[PDB]
Parts: sequence; structure tokens; C-alpha cells
Amino acid sequence: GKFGEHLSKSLIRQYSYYYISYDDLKTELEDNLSKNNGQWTQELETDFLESLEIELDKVYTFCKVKHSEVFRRVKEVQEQVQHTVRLLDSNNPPTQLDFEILEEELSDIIADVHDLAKFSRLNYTGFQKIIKKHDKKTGFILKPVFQVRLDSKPFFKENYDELVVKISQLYDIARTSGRQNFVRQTTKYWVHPDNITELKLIILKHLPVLVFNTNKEFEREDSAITSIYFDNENLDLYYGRLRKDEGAEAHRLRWYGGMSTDTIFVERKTHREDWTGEKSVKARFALKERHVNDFLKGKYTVDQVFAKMRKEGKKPMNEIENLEALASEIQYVMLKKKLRPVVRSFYNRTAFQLPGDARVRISLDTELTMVREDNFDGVDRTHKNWRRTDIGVDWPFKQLDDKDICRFPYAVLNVKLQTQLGQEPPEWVRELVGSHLVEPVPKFSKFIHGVATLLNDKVDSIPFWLP
Repeated sequence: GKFGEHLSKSLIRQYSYYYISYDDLKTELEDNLSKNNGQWTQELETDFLESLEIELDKVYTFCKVKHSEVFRRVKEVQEQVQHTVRLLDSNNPPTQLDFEILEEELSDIIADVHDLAKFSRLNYTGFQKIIKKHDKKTGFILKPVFQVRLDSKPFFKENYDELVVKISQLYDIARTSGRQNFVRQTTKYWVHPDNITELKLIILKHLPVLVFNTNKEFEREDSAITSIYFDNENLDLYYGRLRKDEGAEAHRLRWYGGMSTDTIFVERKTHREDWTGEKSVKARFALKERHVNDFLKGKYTVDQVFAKMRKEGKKPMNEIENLEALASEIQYVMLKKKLRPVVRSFYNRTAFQLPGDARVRISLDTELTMVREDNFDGVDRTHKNWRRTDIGVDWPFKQLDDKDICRFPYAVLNVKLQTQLGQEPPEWVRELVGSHLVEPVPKFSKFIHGVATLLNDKVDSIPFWLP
């Protein structure tokens, strides 16, 4: 058909080969009708049906290949959004640009599912139109044959309705979490174990409990957060953070969940002093567990870290080199100052925050423990690895010796305020910070507490909160 081939040419030109060869099948009918003097035979029917089978196999395999591609792209961004949601509770939450990149990637997948739906509906129409022309130009009827064979087992699978619901769930996270001059106030508090459940019930009535996966049953390992703090034999980074010196750095390797966690966050906290007050510049980057050991040693270069990140090409040119300069800075401080694992900080965090609202952000750290990771006493705990393998997320870790583990008797409540200039925060948080339930501890640190308790013999200067 002329109208059938005219609408066919308005296809996705990027995949023109995998579409139905309508013009080739149209000429095959007319050229075979030119010979044998306008008469079609059973031998001529087998040759045409064999050509349709080559076309069907070509369209079905392409639909099967592109089905696996979109399902893999969603599975990858589902892991990416679960990482960013887990990062909203930390001292450095993801910026508005980080959610814009996830939105751009989700919209790119929406276009891929759209193109795949357009490919299937045009090829189905193409097969129905070539059979309509076959039954018109030739006496043999194929209309009941191909309308039954294509209605059952179609080009576009039924599995996409499940995918549409999941795509919408991840897109809503990027929409809700997204959206000038305001004062920032971060305060830490000690909570008694009797007050933990009482405090959780008060905050959930104003700020909801932040859940990462949602489409999965509640697990014990989900709320767990483990950070491996790095320092040298002289403990130079500890004294710098304790004395609050200019440019004092704090290096840690953090992972969310159990021991099966793939992504390891190389986190750095830098103390900066100015006329406005005290400012803590926090910066980090993602790294696979198999590449961590060689990165700290120097064997795994910065260009090898962002090798898969550069070939993707969906991040800004200025942001890629910012993460590259940050990775080279940490790798240099790791080798120059000769840093190694010193203290491990384990705790189950319950995050409380409204999506797209930074005004009041509260988190409760329960089951807080300090674990020895050093070799200063002549005991190889790490066995030349970035973390201890004898302990994981299995709290209270009863297998460890009393001198290696420090079970904190309280729960740490982190209240982060971001109130606008010339405005007062809500009355409920103002009443909670000054209540009997919490004990205000200014500038408390899990790293400083762990080093000063577990390595008290090696340290000369200790914080005000000890013992």
C-alpha cells in the first residue's frame, strides 16, 4: 500500500533495519505476480511465508533485546536512587543538581520505553497491512492466520505495566525531594535507652521516617550504617579534629546496609575557620569494594576510578574534574601522612524529614559501637584490608574482646536546622531540644570518642565529655 508505506517511512531512523521490510515484501508479491501470468501457486506461497518468518524473527529478537536493556537501566537507577535517599540523613545531603541528573536519566528511560511502544505498534500495523495487500493482490487468504498469531504473544510484552509503576515511583522521589539566604545550625544530643521509643513517637508526628527501598519487607541490616575512620601511628588527624585546626581533615569509608553492599563512599570532612564562624566543608565520591584496597595503596589510579563514569558522558564537565581533584587529594593525604584503618563506628540510624524540606532534619543513632581497626598494640585486626572481616553488621559483636569494642550507653540525636533570616523554627523542635529526654553535647564526634576511649594509652589530649 502507498498510504501504508508513506506512514511507515515516519519510523525511528536509528533502528530502520530492524523494522518490517514492507517495500521488499510488496515488490516480492508484484515481481512473482509479473511472472506465471498473474497466477499465485502453493510453491510461491511457501517462499512468501518463509520471508515473513525471517521478518518476524528479526522484529521479535530486537523487541526481546531492547526489553532486557530498559529493565537493566531501571534496575541500575533503582540502586542509584536508594543510595541518594540513604545520603539525605548524612551531614552532606545530595544537592538539587544530583536529583536533576536522576530526573534527566529517568526521562531518557521514559523516551526508550516510548520508542519501544512506537516500534511494536508500527510493525504490528505493517504486518496487518502487507497481509491485507496479500489477500487483495493474491487469491490466497492469510488474514485469520496472522491476526491470531500476533494478538497472542505480541511484540510489546505485558511486563511494561509493572515497569511503568516502578518508573513513576523513582520519578516521584526526584520530584518530591527537589525544591536562597538562611542560617544553618547543627546540634548533637545524648538520649537515654529508656527515652529512644518515646522520642521516635514524638518526631514521627511532625517529620516522617525516611524509607529507601519501600517495595521490600523491613530488614535489620537496612537501618545500619558503618564508617571506617582513617589515621596514622602518631594519630595526627585525631588531634587536628579535637583542637579544631585550620584545614583539619577527617577521612572515612562508609557503607549502607549489610556486608553484601557494593558501593563504598570515600567521605572527607574539612574544618574551615573565618569571621562568620565555624564551617565544616564535607565532600565525597562512590567506589567499588574490589577497587578500595588498591586505591588507598595508589595501585588503582584516579583515571581508573572514573574510567566507566567518563565513557557514560551524562555528568557536567566541571563536576567530573571536581570529583577527580577530590579523589587525587584523598589518595595523596592517604600516602603522604601514611594513614591506615584506626576506628570503626557502627549504628542503626532512623531518619526523620519531609521531602523537599531542609528547615528541620532530625536523625536518631541507636546501638552505637566503637570497634578497633588499628595494629598499634601488635595485633593485625584488618589482616591488610580496608576493614575487619571477623565482624560485620551482627551487633553487639560478642566475639570481639572487651579492649577492642566500646558499646556506647546512649543514643545520638542529630538535629540539623536551616531556618530563613528573620524567622523562628517550629515550636515542637524548640520544646524538644530543651526537654528532659535529650542531653546537649556541643561538637560531639563518634571518631574523637572512639580513638580517645579504645586508644586512651596512645592519646595525651582527650575531649570534655570523657568519661
